[PDB]
Amino acid sequence: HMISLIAALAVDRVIGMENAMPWNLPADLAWFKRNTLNKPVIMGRHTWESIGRPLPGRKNIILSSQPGTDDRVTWVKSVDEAIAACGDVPEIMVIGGGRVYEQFLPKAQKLYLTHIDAEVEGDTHFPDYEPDDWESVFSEFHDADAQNSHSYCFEILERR
Ligand SMILES: NC(=O)c1ccc[n+]([C@@H]2O[C@H](COP(=O)([O-])OP(=O)(O)OC[C@H]3O[C@@H](n4cnc5c(N)ncnc54)[C@H](OP(=O)(O)O)[C@@H]3O)[C@@H](O)[C@H]2O)c1
Ligand SMILES: Nc1nc(=O)c2nc(CNc3ccc(C(=O)N[C@@H](CCC(=O)O)C(=O)O)cc3)cnc2[nH]1
Repeated sequence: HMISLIAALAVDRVIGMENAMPWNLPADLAWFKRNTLNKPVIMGRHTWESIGRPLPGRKNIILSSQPGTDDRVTWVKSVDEAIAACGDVPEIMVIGGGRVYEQFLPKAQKLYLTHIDAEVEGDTHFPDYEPDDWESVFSEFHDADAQNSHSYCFEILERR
């Protein structure tokens, strides 16, 4: 009934390098937690492998073209199967990675983005979300501090 993408972006909207995350910002991941819990989460098979354990309290739906390899989650073969597998919920969280984010952006009505002031070379990037289609409805800047080496910004965008 409603799809959101939730993603932490560095410069160039880098989200993934060597299939990891080199921007140790704990308030950046504590932001993922306030926004994803009790909502179903959709992710691609690579993002599933990097969490290594379902997100608790939540239907975990993992897109892959091949049979599943973990009974603790729900395996689906298409974007529409992934959505249906989430049930009748007010909001579905799409949590990556690159390929899954791109497929779900046209279906999304909300984006929850952390922008981190960090240079990381990056093979994988968040999809280009046109400003004409998205409106910033929340935005809070934070300088680097004791826990965060990087300056960062939590943002919430709603589809126009
Ligand atoms: N910073 C962030 O916000 C964020 C979010 C998550 C992860 N990441 C990074 O993003 C990268 C991962 O993204 P990725 O693109 O590498 O892999 P992914 O998007 O996590 O999932 C890729 C895999 O999902 C499956 N898949 C996706 N769409 C499908 C579809 N429509 N039908 C069937 N199967 C489908 C395929 O698995 P098969 O090959 O089995 O078909 C595909 O190989 C990593 O670098 C990760 O660290 C960052
Ligand atoms: N805002 C935001 N920040 C992120 O770091 C992020 N990461 C992903 C995909 N990658 C990951 C990697 C690790 C964990 C993770 O370990 N989180 C656990 C514990 C809570 C925490 O560590 O913050 C979880 O319960 O989801 C989640 C997503 C998707 N959306 C995001 N969104």
